[PDB]
Amino acid sequence: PGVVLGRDQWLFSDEEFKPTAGAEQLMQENLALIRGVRDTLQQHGSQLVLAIVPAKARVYTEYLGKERPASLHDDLYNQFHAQARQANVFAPDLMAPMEQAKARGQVFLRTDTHWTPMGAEVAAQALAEAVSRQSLLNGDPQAFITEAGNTAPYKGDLTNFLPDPLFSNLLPAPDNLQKRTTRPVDQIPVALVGTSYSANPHWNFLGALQQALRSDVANYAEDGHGPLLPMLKYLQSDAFKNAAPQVVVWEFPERYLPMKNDLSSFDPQWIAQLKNSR
Repeated sequence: PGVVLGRDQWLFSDEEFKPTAGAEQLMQENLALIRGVRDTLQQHGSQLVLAIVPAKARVYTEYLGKERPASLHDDLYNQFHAQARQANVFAPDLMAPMEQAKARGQVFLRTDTHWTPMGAEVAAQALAEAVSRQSLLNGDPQAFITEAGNTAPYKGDLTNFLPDPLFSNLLPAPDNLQKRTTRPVDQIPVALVGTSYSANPHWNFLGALQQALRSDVANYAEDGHGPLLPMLKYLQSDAFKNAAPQVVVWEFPERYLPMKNDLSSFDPQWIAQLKNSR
């Protein structure tokens, strides 16, 4: 796990660049698992809304440096969407609105892998439009208010992969980060599953979803295990088994599709069920 230098003191995850051995079969395998998850949710009466997060390197190509991503990454976002469609998985396009939103300010942090709070809010709004368009939610709307607090420097997660403290003067300038918190005006109908994009309060993706959906949302995202393991954990949970939500939003950044997931802790019989759900 490493970092790639861009222009103007931008940093990227090399996971958005590196080739992966056996990437084709890994993508196949992950898609079969995603499809099995979709079918499992549907069988419990939950609608899956897959949220494919585009790579920072795809959204900010203008800050690419000398190194460019390998060919695997050229059309990964598009192929993920195409395969999700083949699998009858509902996956609203997040790339077009995030790209539109670059004119307003940064939709990703310069020195960090993650979307900015504004970037996450754009994604939440796109997802909420799609949810409304498909009538996936019923129930009385609940109103939420998001308040913007102070802005302060933020050291990005990628800076720690840089080479050594004798060279601290070479580190890129910290990002700036605006605090944003969401509160209600005053069984949960929506569950959120995903990665640090969803688990980390700094990006306020949960709050942005609550506000955009006009619905309470429960967070089952986790930091540091990729997008699949927290979803499998959720499916095995008492929360899901005893109170399946109307909608599950599954945040799944594109770079994880051709990456291996450690399934060693799961029953192979259950893994088999997921892959063979059709």
